[PDB]
Amino acid sequence: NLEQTARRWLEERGVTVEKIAELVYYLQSKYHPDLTMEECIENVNRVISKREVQNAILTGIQLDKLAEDGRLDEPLQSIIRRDEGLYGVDEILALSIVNVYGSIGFTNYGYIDKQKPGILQYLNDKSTGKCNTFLDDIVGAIAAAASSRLAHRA
Amino acid sequence: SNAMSEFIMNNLEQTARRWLEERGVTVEKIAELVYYLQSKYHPDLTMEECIENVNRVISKREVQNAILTGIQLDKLAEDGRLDEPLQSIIRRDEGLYGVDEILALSIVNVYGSIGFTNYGYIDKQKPGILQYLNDKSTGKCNTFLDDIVGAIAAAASSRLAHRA
Amino acid sequence: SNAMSEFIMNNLEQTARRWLEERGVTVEKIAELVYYLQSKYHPDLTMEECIENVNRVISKREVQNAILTGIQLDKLAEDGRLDEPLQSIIRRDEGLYGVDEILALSIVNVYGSIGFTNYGYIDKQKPGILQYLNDKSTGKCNTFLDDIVGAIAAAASSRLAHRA
Amino acid sequence: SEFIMNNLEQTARRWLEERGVTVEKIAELVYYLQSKYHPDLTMEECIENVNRVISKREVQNAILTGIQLDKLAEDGRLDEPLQSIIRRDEGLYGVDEILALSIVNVYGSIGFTNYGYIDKQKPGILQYLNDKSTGKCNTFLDDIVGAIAAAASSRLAHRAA
Repeated sequence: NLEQTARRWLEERGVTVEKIAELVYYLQSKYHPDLTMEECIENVNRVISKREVQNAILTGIQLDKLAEDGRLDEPLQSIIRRDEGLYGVDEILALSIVNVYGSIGFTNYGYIDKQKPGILQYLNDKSTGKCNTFLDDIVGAIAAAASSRLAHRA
Repeated sequence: SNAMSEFIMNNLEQTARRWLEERGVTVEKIAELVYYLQSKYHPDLTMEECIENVNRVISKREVQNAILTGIQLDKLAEDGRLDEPLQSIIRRDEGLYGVDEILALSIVNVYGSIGFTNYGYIDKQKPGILQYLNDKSTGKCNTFLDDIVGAIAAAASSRLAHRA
Repeated sequence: SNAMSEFIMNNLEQTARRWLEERGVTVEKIAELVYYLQSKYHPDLTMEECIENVNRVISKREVQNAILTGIQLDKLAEDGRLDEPLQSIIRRDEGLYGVDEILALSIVNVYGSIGFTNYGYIDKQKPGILQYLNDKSTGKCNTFLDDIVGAIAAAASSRLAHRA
Repeated sequence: SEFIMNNLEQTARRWLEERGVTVEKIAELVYYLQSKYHPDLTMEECIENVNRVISKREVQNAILTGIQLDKLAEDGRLDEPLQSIIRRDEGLYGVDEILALSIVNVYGSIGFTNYGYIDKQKPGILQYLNDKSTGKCNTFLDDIVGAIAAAASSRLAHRAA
């Protein structure tokens, strides 16, 4: 009942196994020019296929939505809502995701977590009124999680 | 905004302490867990000695950030305000849900890898308050809290150790 | 050589197993800990299913890397070939050194945060081989091995659970 | 117990230098990561943070271990196949990633972003350390210095509010 809920929750906000893959493609496009955008997608599918990751996305977005619609007691409400730089509970879940496939993909998550290419740029809410404080972290975390797998099979 | 940011992030300790008290946890009963872990290695160890450390860990934003988020979900899941399937999963406190363990680690790391073993150790032996927080009969949902209470105890011991 | 790299990173498993044997640890013995960790909940648990789970853990590149590294270090500290002060810190299983626990956590994480609490727990009670590995008088350094065997049993444990 | 070992900050420092890395070189990386976010951020400020980090036992522990392996590897004293795996800096071997993340966590999760970032930019000594044709093994020190910078950088943030 999880593998599923995950993707519709992911989609429900505006993220697809597609743009996610567009990211994994960026992290290893230069190193694997010989590869299909489909390849990326399946690693992404396998990342999202593991419980620990799904176990998070729910928790992650649950807070994002819960903060956006703000039923959060203060100052937690404000903290999350303002994607506070000294607040790191989000990056923690992000880490568990990236950690699923091992140490190998850490420097990765940290690069797209700063830079923020593709949809990560969007999810940093360009004032979309929405709160993507956690997903912006779990998303990129899933990407680099896939980058670490993509290499574990090639 | 920029200054409202600083004000908010520098004023979490008091609130984090209150919530703990509001869920049944006392800095002292946590310190009680610290004596349980560090006693053996420290006969001379004082209860006040521990309290100090417990207070030390709690004075950390990373830990507040943890303590707040933890007791936040613990409540919504207790007031059934959470969406499904998160609501039930968290309310049930099932062994396949790990996030309640991912948060506790971030507290434990605050003082290093050394505290890892003690953490899992009291998370199993559930001595002191942990007993009450893991009790599913009380009607209260302590999915996250009994993990962070144990983590805080661990981290305090990790810090106590770094001091000796 | 890149093809040589593939050949190497793809063939670490049995080496990892041998090194464990050379250091006195058998898959069985590790399996026995998984037993201890899960027999109270699955009385009908067969030692076979335990082994199958421990083998699956060790089949992980991650674990293999941790095993080779930690044993390599115990071996070096044992033949006093490390440089001071690392040499004493590892040979004497120094109290504030957590590099061994850091390596273990990478094994535990292989199967999630669930196996964390079990790892710290067993990494305290020190049953089965752990008792030997911790001994401290056999003239053998097992500072890293101790933790990694504990970590594997705990990851195996977590896997067994995820399945049951 | 043999918990005994007091601060190894001074020894950690020497091992770093002896491997061609100064607190100053690491500080420069801290500037490179915070200079842009802080007006008149001074080098003194960078070195402080770098020193605060390097003074933590958690970090020291990582530094001694990481460097130690790098040394044994370039001297060809490890056991095969670990010897080649470490010497060749095998990308699928992540124990060095492990030790580095170790250093990062000493100062929160804010460092994860800079660790990755300076990891790819590879400025300053990171160019020397990452070379691969100096006949020197820096499989571990590489990540370690990148991590030390990240942590100090993270520390510098917390100590700004």
